[PDB]
Amino acid sequence: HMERPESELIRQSWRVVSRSPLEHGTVLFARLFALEPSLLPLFQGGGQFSSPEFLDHIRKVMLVIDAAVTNVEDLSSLEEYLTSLGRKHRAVGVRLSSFSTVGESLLYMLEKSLGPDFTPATRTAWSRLYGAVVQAMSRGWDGE
Ligand code: HEM
Repeated sequence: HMERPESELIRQSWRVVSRSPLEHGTVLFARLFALEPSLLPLFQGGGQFSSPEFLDHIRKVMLVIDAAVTNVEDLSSLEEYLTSLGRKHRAVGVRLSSFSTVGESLLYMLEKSLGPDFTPATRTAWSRLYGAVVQAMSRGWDGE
């Protein structure tokens, strides 16, 4: 139940991001790995000593976010998918807490993409949308 003005804040900002999703995705992940560098070895080539490739995984992440934005007014049709996606991440050793770090990284990347256009309402909207995505994913840890 996000109302139209906030929905439109999200849709407009997402269009900006969507001009260059890999570029922006790399910003998100660079911040993520600064906060939680332990995540790196999950990716192909991310270890000092099969696994997803980094840029392909960014495309995937941006496609999930894209589906969330498409469904910003009501995420209900994505719930089963998201729960499944959470299960997948759990199974490979990604802690649920790391999704909070992703959220921080997402807000960072948006701030960088948008500057003053990243209004307080836009930030709050995105926090609520992403929070809802993570809520659905969390079913995967039995950890709602
Ligand atoms: C801490 C952050 C993350 C790490 C370390 C990470 C890691 C991974 C790993 C290791 C896989 C492979 C899973 C497998 O093959 O079974 C994967 C798959 C995937 N991840 Fe992530 N992930 C992260 C966040 C995200 C987020 C936030 C999204 C979406 C919003 C996402 C979307 C995907 C998708 C769509 C797949 C493909 C799943 C499939 O094969 O069906 N990831 N991720």
